[PDB]
Amino acid sequence: ALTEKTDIFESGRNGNPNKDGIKSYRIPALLKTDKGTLIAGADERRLHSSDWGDIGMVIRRSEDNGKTWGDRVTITNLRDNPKASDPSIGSPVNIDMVLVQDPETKRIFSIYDMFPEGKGIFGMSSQKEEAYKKIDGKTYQILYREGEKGAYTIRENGTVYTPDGKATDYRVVVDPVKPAYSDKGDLYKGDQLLGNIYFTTNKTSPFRIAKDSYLWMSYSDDDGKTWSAPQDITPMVKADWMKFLGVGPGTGIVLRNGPHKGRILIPVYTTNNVSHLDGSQSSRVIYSDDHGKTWHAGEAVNDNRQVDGQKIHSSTMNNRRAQNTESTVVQLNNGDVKLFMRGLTGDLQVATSKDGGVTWEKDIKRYPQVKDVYVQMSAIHTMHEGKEYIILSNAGGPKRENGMVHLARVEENGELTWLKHNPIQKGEFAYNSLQELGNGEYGILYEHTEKGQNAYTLSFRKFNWEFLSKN
Amino acid sequence: ALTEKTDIFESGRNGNPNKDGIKSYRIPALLKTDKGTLIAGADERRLHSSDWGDIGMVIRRSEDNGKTWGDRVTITNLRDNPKASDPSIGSPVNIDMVLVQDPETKRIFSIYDMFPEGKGIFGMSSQKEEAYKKIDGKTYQILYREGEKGAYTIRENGTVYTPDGKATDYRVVVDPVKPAYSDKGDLYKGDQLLGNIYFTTNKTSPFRIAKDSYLWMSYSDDDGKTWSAPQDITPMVKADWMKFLGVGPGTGIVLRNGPHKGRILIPVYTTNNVSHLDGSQSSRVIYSDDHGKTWHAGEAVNDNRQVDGQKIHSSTMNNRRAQNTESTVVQLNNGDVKLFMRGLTGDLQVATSKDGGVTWEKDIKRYPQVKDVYVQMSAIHTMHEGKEYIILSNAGGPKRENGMVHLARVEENGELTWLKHNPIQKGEFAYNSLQELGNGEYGILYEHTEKGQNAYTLSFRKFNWEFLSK
Ligand SMILES: CC(=O)N[C@H]1[C@H]([C@H](O)[C@H](O)CO)O[C@@](O)(C(=O)O)C[C@@H]1O
Ligand SMILES: CC(=O)N[C@H]1[C@H]([C@H](O)[C@H](O)CO)O[C@@](O)(C(=O)O)C[C@@H]1O
Ligand SMILES: [Cl-]
Ligand SMILES: [Cl-]
Repeated sequence: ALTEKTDIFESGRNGNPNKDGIKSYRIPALLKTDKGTLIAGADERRLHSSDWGDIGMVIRRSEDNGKTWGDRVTITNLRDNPKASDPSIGSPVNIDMVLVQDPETKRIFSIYDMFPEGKGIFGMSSQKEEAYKKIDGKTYQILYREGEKGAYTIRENGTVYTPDGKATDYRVVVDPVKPAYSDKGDLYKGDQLLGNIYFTTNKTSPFRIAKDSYLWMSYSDDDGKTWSAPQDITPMVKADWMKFLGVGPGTGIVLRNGPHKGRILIPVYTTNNVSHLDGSQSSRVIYSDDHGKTWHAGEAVNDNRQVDGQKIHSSTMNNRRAQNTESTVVQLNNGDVKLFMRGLTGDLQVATSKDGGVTWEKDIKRYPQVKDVYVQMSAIHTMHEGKEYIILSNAGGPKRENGMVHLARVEENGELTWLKHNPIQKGEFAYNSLQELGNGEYGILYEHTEKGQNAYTLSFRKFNWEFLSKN
Repeated sequence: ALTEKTDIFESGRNGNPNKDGIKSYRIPALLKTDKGTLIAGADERRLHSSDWGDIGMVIRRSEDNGKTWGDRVTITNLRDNPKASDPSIGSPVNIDMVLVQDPETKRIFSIYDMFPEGKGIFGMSSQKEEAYKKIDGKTYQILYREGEKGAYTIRENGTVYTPDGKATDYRVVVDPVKPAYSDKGDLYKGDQLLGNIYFTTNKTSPFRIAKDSYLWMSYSDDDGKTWSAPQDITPMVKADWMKFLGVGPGTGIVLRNGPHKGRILIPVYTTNNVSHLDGSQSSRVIYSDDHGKTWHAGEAVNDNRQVDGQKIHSSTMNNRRAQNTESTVVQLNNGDVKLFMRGLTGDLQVATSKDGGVTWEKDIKRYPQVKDVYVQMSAIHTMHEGKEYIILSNAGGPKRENGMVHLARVEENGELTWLKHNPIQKGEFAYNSLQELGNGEYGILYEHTEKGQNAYTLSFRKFNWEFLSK
């Protein structure tokens, strides 16, 4: 009814790197594909456990439902700045992934954050730098040149254009060829490699992108075996007011019923320039109705939300306790969308959308039955049998420790009743990603440490319904 | 060389309404049309001199170079909330205009601010309310209903649609017909008038627009005698981050030379939600390249500007001294665009655009030869002999007093060499608008009070080259 842990991504120990040179793994995502393959995603955090540095977006695959796992496949790994004074912050950053498969096209998506070199979400410029320019319908990423105010642009074939629209002899690698696409952003003057547009210190080229928060996507048309080059989806979904825009890591969904069936939903969250991480973190979804081709932002749960008798908006709020951050998303059988959101109330908060995640109902339902120590969670829809349920897993607390699996009945109303709450990992426990495996079995990939392991080792267990019923 | 003043818009005296029941006139705009006509526009501030209340946008015409003047024509006057507890704040507000004529189509444009009922720029809601929604390629204005979270929309024919897209029995007057378009925004159910979508207190109807800052445009195709209904240009130019977006009052320009010849430029300024009016006021222009049909926002002077060693952006800045607000715009013969901006440095701040006002060069030039007491100004291009010059008019100081006309020579590289500084009005002097008349003589419509007049009475004077040259 509950297996022993199988370590999928093993961290080093006692502050040293592991055999592969990697100190740390974080941020699990678990996906069961149509071929019944399991894909386990993670941040490969080479130098340290923090939310920056040299981080690879990696997966392993299991073709026997979680028993054995293949070699690490690197989706994206941007090259470090070799001239960086501090290598700990000396790399363009990718962090936090969401996995989802399109049930129709079979195409698998990994959506993840990107930052240029520096400290990620803790190292964003205090003043806005414009990141994109629309020139005659077409949107181009801007480049800033050493000692100049104007916006250069990256146009077709990566040709750098001057602020007043003349081709230069500078080229950006927009179609990277190297393993894990480490050549992405490389800046050339004709045939000479000069540097990289994602480097921000001790640069050997004239050009850098805006110091901002970006959102990238890579896909696989062969069950996770190979991956496309990164697609920059930021300009489709990020408004000019948004400071940070990033994924709520884990596994996204495709809507299975209602008038929006087929819609891909990816949890994200933003901050604003009024209060940033202190009081503006706000959950929402981005979505696609054309099988991952184009993406749109839905509204935030916090948009026109009533809080302490006054209305807030995600773009302007400064309310620590009204924040909702990383979230996990589930569609019910009655068409509704539930968003379970990390937050600061000490218990679970849940928003409901009736239009397929575009807008959210007036009230956030809180559930004191499920604690929330302010850490990521995952939740999936399950049938048993045929009564409707939701499985949710997160830290039991008091801190990031004692991993719990929670079971709720979904009432024919759309309401939820919490029934059973079962420990699944004693000791350290943080992020996790649940999946349905079939025949009453469920998989979980999660963050844990023991015997001096660096934060974190990512381990996998299976369980069945009998595990869930314990009281 | 300098005529005595002709009062064009007369304010009340001693805190009382004038003979028309108007306490105050503010915010001159002066427009010399193709026909020779002078159009003097103003805020007609009925109840008090403050930046809110019951205000009409009004003009008077002169066909004899300012000697005689016709009757006031009211461009727009939104009706007051008849149920407001405090009438001094109980009206939807129009405030601050910019006039300009298209030299090709001859169309005259009045661009001005609009707020729903309340205290204008001084009563803006702390949190964002989204004002517009795009649905299937179309942008619709949003309505909010008491007790509901979702966005109603004003669609085709003014029919109100529910958050989820059904027609209701409600409709808005989107094509107003009453004098001064005082019916604009009226909320009907069937043929029963219920209230107004611009009303924000003691409402008799279920619906209101977002409490935000809007930009409206009305146009004349008959030398300013009659005017179109207001056109809401906000969604074309206002980004989601902007809090306030409003005009820099006076008279805008059409570019006469260079790659962008024919571009209509209108000075505006924004605030942001980080620091609002304390640290974010930022000049820029909006513009039209198709004769005022569609409008675009240029970048702010403050966008990627270096201030005390550090880059700022108009959307994120919190810097009182690096603010720039109302401005006046001039195109030089070499094609450069100069923007003279009201600021907090004591002297004249000037920005330069090399691309027809879309982006601005890295330095703001300060000219200590011209004092700025933090008050609006106007400035125009003029050819004499013909050498290229700029005339700028504002207050000399130390307060809003002693009006000046300034002459600068514009050098081939666009640098300004200030030649002459001649006083034009003793005591009270605030906003003003300059025009070229022809000989050349030069007109100035300005704010000034004497003899217990309420702020302000708006008076007109002519002056010629030899007055400037003193
Ligand atoms: C992009 C990014 O930084 N993601 C990280 C977030 C954010 O820092 C917080 O959500 C900010 O509130 O949280 C973690 O630090 C955490 O709680 O373990 C890890 C995660 O990778
Ligand atoms: C829309 C509006 O309120 N306009 C008004 C401005 C602004 O309040 C300030 O520029 C804000 O900083 O200032 C005046 O009061 C002024 O200085 O005489 C008059 C003007 O009509
Ligand atoms: Cl570089
Ligand atoms: Cl009403």
